[PDB]
Amino acid sequence: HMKIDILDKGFVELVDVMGNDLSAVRAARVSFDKDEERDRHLIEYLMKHGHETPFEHIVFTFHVKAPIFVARQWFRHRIASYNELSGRYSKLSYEFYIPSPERLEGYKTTIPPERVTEKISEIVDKAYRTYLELIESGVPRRVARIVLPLNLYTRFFWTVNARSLMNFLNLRADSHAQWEIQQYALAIARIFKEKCPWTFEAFLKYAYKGDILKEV
Amino acid sequence: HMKIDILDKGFVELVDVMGNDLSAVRAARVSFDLKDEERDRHLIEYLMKHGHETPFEHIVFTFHVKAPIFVARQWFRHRIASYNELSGRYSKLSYEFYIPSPERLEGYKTTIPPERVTEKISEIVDKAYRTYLELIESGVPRRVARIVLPLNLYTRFFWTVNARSLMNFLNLRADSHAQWEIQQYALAIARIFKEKCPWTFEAFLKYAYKGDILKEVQV
Amino acid sequence: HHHMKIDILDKGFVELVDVMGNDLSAVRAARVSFDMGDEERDRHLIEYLMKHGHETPFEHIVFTFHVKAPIFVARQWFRHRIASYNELSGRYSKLSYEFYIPSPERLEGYKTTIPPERVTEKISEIVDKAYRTYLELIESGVPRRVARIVLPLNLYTRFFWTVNARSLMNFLNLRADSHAQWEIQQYALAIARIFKEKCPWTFEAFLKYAYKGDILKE
Amino acid sequence: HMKIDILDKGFVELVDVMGNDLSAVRAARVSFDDEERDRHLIEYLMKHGHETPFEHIVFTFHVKAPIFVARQWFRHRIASYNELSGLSYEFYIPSPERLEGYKTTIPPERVTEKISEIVDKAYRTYLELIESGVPRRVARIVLPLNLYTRFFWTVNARSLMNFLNLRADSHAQWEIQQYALAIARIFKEKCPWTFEAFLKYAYKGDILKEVQ
Ligand SMILES: Cc1cc2nc3c(=O)[nH]c(=O)nc-3n(C[C@H](O)[C@H](O)[C@H](O)COP(=O)(O)OP(=O)(O)OC[C@H]3O[C@@H](n4cnc5c(N)ncnc54)[C@H](O)[C@@H]3O)c2cc1C
Ligand SMILES: Cc1cc2nc3c(=O)[nH]c(=O)nc-3n(C[C@H](O)[C@H](O)[C@H](O)COP(=O)(O)OP(=O)(O)OC[C@H]3O[C@@H](n4cnc5c(N)ncnc54)[C@H](O)[C@@H]3O)c2cc1C
Ligand SMILES: Cc1cc2nc3c(=O)[nH]c(=O)nc-3n(C[C@H](O)[C@H](O)[C@H](O)COP(=O)(O)OP(=O)(O)OC[C@H]3O[C@@H](n4cnc5c(N)ncnc54)[C@H](O)[C@@H]3O)c2cc1C
Repeated sequence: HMKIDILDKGFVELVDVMGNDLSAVRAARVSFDKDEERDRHLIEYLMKHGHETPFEHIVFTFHVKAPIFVARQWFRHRIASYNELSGRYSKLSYEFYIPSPERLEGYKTTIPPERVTEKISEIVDKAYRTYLELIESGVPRRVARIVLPLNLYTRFFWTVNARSLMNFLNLRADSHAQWEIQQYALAIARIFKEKCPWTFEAFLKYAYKGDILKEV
Repeated sequence: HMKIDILDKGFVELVDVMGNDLSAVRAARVSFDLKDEERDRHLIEYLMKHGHETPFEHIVFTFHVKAPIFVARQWFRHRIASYNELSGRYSKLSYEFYIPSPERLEGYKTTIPPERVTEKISEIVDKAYRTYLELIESGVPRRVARIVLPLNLYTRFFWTVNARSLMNFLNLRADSHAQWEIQQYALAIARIFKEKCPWTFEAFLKYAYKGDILKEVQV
Repeated sequence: HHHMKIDILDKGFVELVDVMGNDLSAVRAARVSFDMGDEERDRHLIEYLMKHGHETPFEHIVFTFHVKAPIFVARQWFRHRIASYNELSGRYSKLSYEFYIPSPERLEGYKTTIPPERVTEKISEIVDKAYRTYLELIESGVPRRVARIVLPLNLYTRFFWTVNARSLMNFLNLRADSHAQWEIQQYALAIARIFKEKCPWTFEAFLKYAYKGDILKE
Repeated sequence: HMKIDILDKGFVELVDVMGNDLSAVRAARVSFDDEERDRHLIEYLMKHGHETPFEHIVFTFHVKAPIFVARQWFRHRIASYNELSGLSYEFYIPSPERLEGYKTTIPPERVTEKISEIVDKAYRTYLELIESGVPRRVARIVLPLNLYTRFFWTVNARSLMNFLNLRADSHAQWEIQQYALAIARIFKEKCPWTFEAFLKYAYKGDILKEVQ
């Protein structure tokens, strides 16, 4: 019931979550068996001192639709669990990330922004037409797809604990990461903030090393 | 809800769980939806049969475990998991020790009665603890004084572990090669696992589990 | 001195950069000792560890590889999380643009409605068009990080991969198999070849007791 | 093998090392191919948080340490461990000077003696139980936490630096601090440039900045 559209056809969707701020408090105290302000104080204490292991007992599963070039950076985060859509279990669709002209406003190019978009669209169509021609002629899908561009969309499930999510955000929710992964990072951050507000607030306050979460 | 007493003062308690069997099915398909039970059960078996283990990483457990240090050290060898042990600058410590029952000790041919061995362990534990307390009342900080305490001191921890890594744990620990004490804990972890993810556990036993005991000892 | 290089596909390769240890590193680890090789007894322990799934000692043998592979290969490769990766960026060295074009013979096998040579040619033409589009966008002032999204998945990349023998055996179980894509198998055959050269007892034990694929036995 | 003695019977010893500072440089450039240029890149990587190249430097240590120390140590998950299975029996007895600092009600030499006495009683009880036919992995449970153990530890430089951030610090117990200083000494000998860069840019502990 929480879904954020990203880019032209992408999204981040929350699938499941185990626990909440109090799950890191329980883990830190090692107690299954109310005081809101002392609980927050502890969450703040854990964050400013680098006792990050309690945040490992807060887990999220997201469903992400993202271009391959985004997914390749994302998948470098080893301390998480990934499953990528494979034709073997469910149907594949072929969709592509076409940047908006606004996205290239910033840079001062020889060719109008809209012409850049159009050239990217053109390649997508030619590459996808060639892929289909190869399929129809008997080249297996696994071989034919190597002509498709890096802006082809993929989907995956990503299960990650809050600790690893904070590291993800430190590296990706930053103005040095490419813009496409920043947008996904912002969405990940919003969901995390909704489910674990005290942890998120303590994170921004003490640990967060980036910039874009302190603006937008 | 779920708590199982283990040994003389130990337990395994379920704190939380994310997902169920269908969490693995949804991860393998990569969709968050048109349920079909026979279809979804076949898929679980399929995955386990052909070693496609990764979808099982999207089921996650947190357990609260009370166990002796010698058990905890064997346990903490499982690195693909999250641990938090009671310290406690955060909460209060108490001092209880595991004393094997005479029944635990019969089967061994010893030169003295099993109960005598119980008595001797109890006595040395009592002396060690008394010395500890003695050192504390003298001004010796706890972190120093505690090094005289024996390996059968109970500790507590939270353990967050996904179902794949939990299956690896059970392969190693729910098995007659493991020490009897950690076997007991692994049987309790297996019962909770089965209760929460019955189809995966059944598929695990049928296709993947390399230990002996779970296919003999119910639950 | 450790150095080996095996050429893979048209332009790819797998190059051995360094190795820590040898078969006896696993024996030393298992015994917590400095034994140096009693050969009967050390080999028997290697088989023993391998047979019974006691693989932790094999973690103390470590390889660093330099791999040049198409992006579609590197993506499946990088799914192996218990390992260390560093991929070529332009911040520290020269970026090159080369692409994997399969051969006719690779495309025989399948009963295609056009000759395999024409399939190869069609792939070359669309790759060429994408690349020229990439270069035209760069010349127009488009940042490389944006322009590059039109490049296809057969673009070669390079990376360093550091990985322990245990995780490498798991890599070979999954990738050295007649179900993996052919290009994947080729790379897994080169990794295997080096592993065998450097840890022959571990490798032979792996084949006998633990190896789950089919192509390494061939 | 570089071997440093720690505590009364402990040690850290280097078993093997893969690479050196240049391994991180090669990893960063992704190339199997000028000393100050290379030192500059090391500092750059560390300064800008590009730590992954330091994962391609690997060490194997042989450590003899008390169990209370080994438990803290084994908490570091991004490493490979093999512990001695089956054995010898030695115990760490804190020196008097270790126990000076706090006002105690008895002299620190007495406290040391009290530790030693209870250690001997416990070990004596362990030996009687084995003598009686009690299996060793049951009998051993009466032995105290200051029993020494031995393990091999294979760890990369990046994870080594996280371990030093946490253990080579005034907040860790004095004993693991001693082992961390020794691990640091060896790391610095084998990777002087990575280690200097680490202190100057990434290291969040205190003691390594003033304990040479
Ligand atoms: C300024 C900068 C420039 C970069 N340039 C490049 C480049 O050119 N090429 C390139 O490939 N990458 C580069 N990177 C790294 C790139 O960002 C990776 O995609 C990403 O950093 C992987 O992040 P991680 O290892 O922190 O996360 P994860 O893989 O999730 O690991 C999480 C944390 O666990 C620890 N960890 C996990 N596994 C290990 C392990 N095996 N050994 C030691 N510690 C471990 C680390 O401490 C890490 O902080 C660069 C990073 C930065 C910050
Ligand atoms: C002064 C001090 C006081 C302490 N007090 C306590 C206490 O009260 N209770 C207690 O249990 N422990 C305590 N510890 C131990 C501490 O909590 C850590 O378990 C230990 O220091 C290992 O740290 P690590 O998790 O960074 O190292 P590793 O386990 O090697 O991990 C290294 C890096 O990998 C990443 N990583 C690895 N695995 C995961 C994962 N599963 N999820 C997310 N990220 C991961 C992290 O980013 C981390 O930086 C204490 C330690 C110190 C030094
Ligand atoms: C009967 C028995 C006897 C034992 N005897 C000894 C002994 O004498 N000495 C001793 O030290 N220990 C001993 N152990 C502990 C044992 O060696 C393992 O450390 C423990 O069982 C954890 O198993 P694991 O590494 O598979 O689990 P985890 O550590 O959770 O790992 C799960 C899986 O993830 C992967 N993985 C995680 N980290 C790495 C890594 N760095 N490299 C490669 N793969 C990785 C592996 O594929 C592994 O199977 C014993 C255990 C048992 C059950």
